[PDB]
Amino acid sequence: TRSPAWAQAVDPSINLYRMSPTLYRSALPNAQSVALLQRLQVKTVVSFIKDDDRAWLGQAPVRVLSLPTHADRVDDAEVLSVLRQLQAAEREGPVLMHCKHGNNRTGLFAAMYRIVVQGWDKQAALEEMQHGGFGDEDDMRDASAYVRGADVDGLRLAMANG
Repeated sequence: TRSPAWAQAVDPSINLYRMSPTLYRSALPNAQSVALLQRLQVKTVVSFIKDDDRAWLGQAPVRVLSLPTHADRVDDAEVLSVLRQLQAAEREGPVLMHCKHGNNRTGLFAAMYRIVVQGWDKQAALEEMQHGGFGDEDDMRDASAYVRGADVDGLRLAMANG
């Protein structure tokens, strides 16, 4: 993250980075991450895996939004749905989205958020994804292949027509 527009590191032990005041990006958090999430005022936790976050969140008054998925099966339709839901959650307050390792599934949706929601030019989102310190390229080939393949114009058009 030497580009200032890339996500800013907050807690590397769980691969936690800030994209904005209302959007964070991480790997699987644990019980001792809760205090931090509360200081960040996270109101919603979005998971792209089947693990039940309520197990480590305990009594934290956050909404749990479970969207378990597989990077190698994500399509345009799924992305639009996720981005719409992330956006809606942001309107409620700050959002944490995570997967297992915080770099493949999360890197896919983060990258698509950059492109479709913030209008970044694809190569730029891809560079954040593969070189932002979230992991190495070998960890995220699925995310990479989807992003490389996605029709950004169509996704933007479809996003506007919702």
